[PDB]
Amino acid sequence: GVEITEGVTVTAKGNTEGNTADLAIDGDLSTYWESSNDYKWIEVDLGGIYELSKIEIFNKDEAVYKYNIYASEDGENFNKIAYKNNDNVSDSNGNMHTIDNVRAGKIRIDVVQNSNSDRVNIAEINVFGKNTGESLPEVKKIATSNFSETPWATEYEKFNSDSAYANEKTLNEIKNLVGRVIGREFKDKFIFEIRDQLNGNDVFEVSDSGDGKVLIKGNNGVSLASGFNYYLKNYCNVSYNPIMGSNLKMPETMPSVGERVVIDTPYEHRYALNFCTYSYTMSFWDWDQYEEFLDWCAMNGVNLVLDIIGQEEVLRRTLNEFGYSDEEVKEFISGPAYFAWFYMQNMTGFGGPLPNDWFEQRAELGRKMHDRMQSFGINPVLQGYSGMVPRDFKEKNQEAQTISQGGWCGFDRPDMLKTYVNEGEADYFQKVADVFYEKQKEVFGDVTNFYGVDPFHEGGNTGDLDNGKIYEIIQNKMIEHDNDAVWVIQNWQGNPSNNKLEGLTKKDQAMVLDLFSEVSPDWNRLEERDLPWIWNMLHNFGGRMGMDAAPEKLATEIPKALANSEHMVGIGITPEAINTNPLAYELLFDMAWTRDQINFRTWTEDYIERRYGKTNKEILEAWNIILDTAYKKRNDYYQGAAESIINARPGFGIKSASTWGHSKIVYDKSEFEKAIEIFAKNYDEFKDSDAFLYDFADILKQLLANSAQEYYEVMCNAYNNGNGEKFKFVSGKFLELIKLQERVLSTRPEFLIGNWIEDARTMLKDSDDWTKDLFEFNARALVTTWGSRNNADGGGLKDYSNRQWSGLTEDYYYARWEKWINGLQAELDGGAKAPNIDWFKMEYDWVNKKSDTDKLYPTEASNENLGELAKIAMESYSVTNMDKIL
Ligand SMILES: CC(=O)N[C@@H]1[C@@H](O)[C@H](O)[C@@H](CO)O[C@H]1O
Ligand SMILES: [Ca+2]
Repeated sequence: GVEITEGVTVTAKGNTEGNTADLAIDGDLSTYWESSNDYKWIEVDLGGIYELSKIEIFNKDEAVYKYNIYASEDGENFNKIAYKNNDNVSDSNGNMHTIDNVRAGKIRIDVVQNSNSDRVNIAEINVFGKNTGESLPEVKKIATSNFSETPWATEYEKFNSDSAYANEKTLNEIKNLVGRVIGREFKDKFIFEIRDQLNGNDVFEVSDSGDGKVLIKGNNGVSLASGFNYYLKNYCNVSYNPIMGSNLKMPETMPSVGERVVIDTPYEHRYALNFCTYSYTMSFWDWDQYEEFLDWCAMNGVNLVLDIIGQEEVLRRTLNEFGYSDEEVKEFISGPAYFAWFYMQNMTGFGGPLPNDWFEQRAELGRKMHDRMQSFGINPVLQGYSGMVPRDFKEKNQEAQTISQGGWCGFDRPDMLKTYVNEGEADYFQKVADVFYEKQKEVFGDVTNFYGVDPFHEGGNTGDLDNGKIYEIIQNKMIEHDNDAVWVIQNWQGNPSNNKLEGLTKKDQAMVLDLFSEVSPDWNRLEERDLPWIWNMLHNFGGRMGMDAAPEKLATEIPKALANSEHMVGIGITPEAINTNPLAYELLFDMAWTRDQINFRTWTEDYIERRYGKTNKEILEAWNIILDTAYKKRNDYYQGAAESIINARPGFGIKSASTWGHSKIVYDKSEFEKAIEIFAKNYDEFKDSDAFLYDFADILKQLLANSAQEYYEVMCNAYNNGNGEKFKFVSGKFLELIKLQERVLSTRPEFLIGNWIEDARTMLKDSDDWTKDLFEFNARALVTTWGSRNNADGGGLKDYSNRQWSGLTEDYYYARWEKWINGLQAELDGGAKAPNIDWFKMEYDWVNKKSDTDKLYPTEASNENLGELAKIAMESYSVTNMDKIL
């Protein structure tokens, strides 16, 4: 007491008809707010700041509800003050929660679960407390600096206008890179020099200084870093991969180069990054992780990188000019785990709203990246504009002409402005495009000539418009704001069509990324139309894990394409995530520095020695087995690594964990298991190499994925035959297999769900609890249900980004299999026929849990012995001994 019965108002961001937000606070138990969408929270203003003692919640029925309650005394920070997570039914008495005299002017109530419906509701909410006499402040409006006003602009222009300064900056940065990669104590062992290009091509040199130091020349920062990398790999037996295992143990004495080497590349561009990489991998990266990535990029010859960092600020400034408040902009933009599909015009809103602090922090991060990219000579690919607008754009701008784009995986696509209109009509494409390109300038300045945009990506609608004309006008608009503009276009599943592409009047100022060149190349159509294009290895889909690579194709098809083309302007990587199969990515970028086919087998032999720091005949034998099995050339169509049955929704006839995935293992499982045996035999000798431990975990989890598929078959067979005792035994072994898998996965920091989640929760500084919880939602949802019900199920996205991760395996994958198996067992045992399980309901329950109230996942890997774990797998849990195991 006392109850707050005067002056209290409420908002919501969605409701079903009739069931408006104000109905949560009208004193009437028979009327309710109800949610219409993925915003399932209301915000209550109390008409002043009160020290709260009690909050009372009534629901419309007797379902089981779960919810989190947040309070704010400053109007900005919403911190968690109470929650319901127990399985108690709601009833006519309501739920009463004690707060401990927390000051609050506003309250948020996020109802994350209703056992009866996808929709949530609040019939009534009563707030009790003592008036402080005070009122909330305003919220000051979102304010960001203009680039030209920042120290970043001064530095960018100085580098541009002063050669001596630029060279000193670059050379010093490359020295800083050496210190970060191998240690500060190695900086003075290298001398770096700028030189010119070799016959119009990027080039490096490595040689002896004459006094025991290493002289490295390069035409720019990336050539220099590539020379450093060449030295480490070829002379020091050192291998740098900050994401997927390194060997950084330097020799006692700096090895001599001997004969000087001069190495060039025939490719103008070496490209990195899918839009998807920004979501499946990079969602919650800090500057430390970005810096590491750029160092790896430069060392691997990368000079062209997709860049969407801080684009939310560009969009904010743009839409502010066409009748959108900052709050409406926040509702349009997705959450931090979904920018890939927001910028590809596939989805809106889901995962948001982003916090007010987001905009300045990301614009700063983007500026910081561009400074480092300038130093190295890496070209970012910024954004183009093709007509993307919110669905309410016409409501706010009545003369605008738009085309509804329909749905993508159950998400509402944003609208698209008609690229051209009739005489007499207002041309808002021209209006918004002009503003977009000018706002992008204001935020980041003139940092690139490369701009990426992709209308009609995985659907949409061209309406009444001419396809060729659409692409003509988009390109023309782009060139208008930058005369040297190059429109970077994705080639995905035969789109854009030839005659979209024939619409480009300036062929030399487009560049097409052939997205999937190592499995489904589609550059012939581009070469035929004199379109500059890049050969890309996609390789990774959704961050899904498993032993999978196409080394032979990379070693052969790339120089073959160069020899058989005139418009191949680069090679690159387009992975949906960067988390898997390091061999593939290293070989890909090595292929930039040759015009000839190489031997993928002897390449691998050299690769593993520098990756582990040592090699022997047996380790070589194990890797040849991998080359003969999991990494063997194939000629079919497939999307990513063969999926683990452990990660699939339980069921009969399972052929995949994800809708567009596959579970078929196209190589002999028992042959592959020999690699694990050899690794186990050599464990104690190689255990001081982290990259060896990484690879051992990779192949062993693959062994267990492979054998689980066989055990799953047997157990389904035992069901179908009515054999209760056999099903119990085989399903028991199947569950024990998953438990062993969890132990294997626990050995790697990169396989911990706790790191993914903690990164999300800590990615900004001075976040409130609201933002941390919402970002955790983004992290949990992306790797499981992806979206809500209509996206996971009807939309086909369920388990699209499934991960063979610790914590996730035990609490999510294992839990699903356990439930289904008890159900079948209960039936076999003279039971209750087994229920249909509403899988999404169970999955989302896990999605919505919070690290500070439910269960905190560890950020620390285990000490388990992979050699000993391999032994158990071979003995108990393998295809090889499966007949003796049963
Ligand atoms: C759900 C998902 O990630 N879909 C991606 C899509 O966003 C991307 O444009 C494309 C090409 O890389 O491939 C799909 O697999
Ligand atoms: Ca009511």
